[PDB]
Amino acid sequence: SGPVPSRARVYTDVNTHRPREYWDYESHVVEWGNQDDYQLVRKLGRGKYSEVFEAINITNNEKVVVKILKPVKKKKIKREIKILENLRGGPNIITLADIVKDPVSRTPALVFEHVNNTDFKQLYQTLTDYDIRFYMYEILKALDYCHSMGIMHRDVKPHNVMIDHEHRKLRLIDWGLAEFYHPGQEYNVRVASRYFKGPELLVDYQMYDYSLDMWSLGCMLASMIFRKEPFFHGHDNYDQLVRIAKVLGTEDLYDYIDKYNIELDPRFNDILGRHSRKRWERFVHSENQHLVSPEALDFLDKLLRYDHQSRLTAREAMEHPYFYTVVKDQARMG
Ligand SMILES: C=Cc1cc(O)cc2nc(-c3ccc(O)c(F)c3)oc12
Repeated sequence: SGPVPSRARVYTDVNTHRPREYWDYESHVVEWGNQDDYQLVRKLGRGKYSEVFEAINITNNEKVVVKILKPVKKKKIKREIKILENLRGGPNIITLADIVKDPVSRTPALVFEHVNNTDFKQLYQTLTDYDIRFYMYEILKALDYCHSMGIMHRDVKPHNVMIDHEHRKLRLIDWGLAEFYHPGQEYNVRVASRYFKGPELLVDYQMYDYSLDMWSLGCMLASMIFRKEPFFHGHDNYDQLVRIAKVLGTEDLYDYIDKYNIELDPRFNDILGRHSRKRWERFVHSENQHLVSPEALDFLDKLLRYDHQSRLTAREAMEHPYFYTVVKDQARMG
């Protein structure tokens, strides 16, 4: 027999209770505008699925960002668009302003609100203890929201968090890998970027959920507090699990595999070995100790579990003592 099934422990059925068209994105009709409404100013960045440009809307002279999509299935473009429309106006969610095609090339492009500066990777190795907590809290708002709206991001990583440090503002971007959660659905495990892939993805357990994003978040938190980028530095997908196993231990890994009756790719037979679960103090040194606290380690420990079911939810994470000061400072300002 095969793998034991799994269900999300929160927001399990939110898509089921919705009208069909909320999640049945293949049926969504897209009104394509004219890219000549926009003049490209400069290239901001590039990816596997898109190139991103600063641009001007010539009709009202506003600054925007244009994300020209690399060729993918129509289905996937509809998926990203529907998800962006569904989450529009949600906390710390990038705002879609328009959808266009170049009239010559016919290449599809998404147009977003202009967001001020850095990708998170440029500063997240030089933030204060408080700022790590502050921005982590802001990310959790986005994740709790999108999970509550029946959506998993599936590519949480520093490049996909845009911070305006001047205005203390954050947006979660690049919803191109996001999907609707449906209980019992088996998902593609070729998602997320290598260093942020959850064990479920690495061992090919397909019946995953929102909790995937919480592992990714844990990887980010660990790189920031211990200043080791990335925290789990694998050479490939198999070695990525080995790197995790050398920290989290092999006992919990093999219990995870047994619990869900997962069939391990034979490649893993020799390389996983036998490793203890390491205490977090092993990663604490002079330069990083000001970012590490008992609260930080307790929080981190509760994100980074093999068993997706054992990880904190976004709302549970937000209620952790690590955030108590952030929370009280926020009720102060109003
Ligand atoms: C990459 C640099 C970059 C810089 C910047 O100041 C704003 C940006 N906004 C995007 C963006 C928004 C939504 C997406 O879905 C996406 F993929 C990218 O990338 C940006």
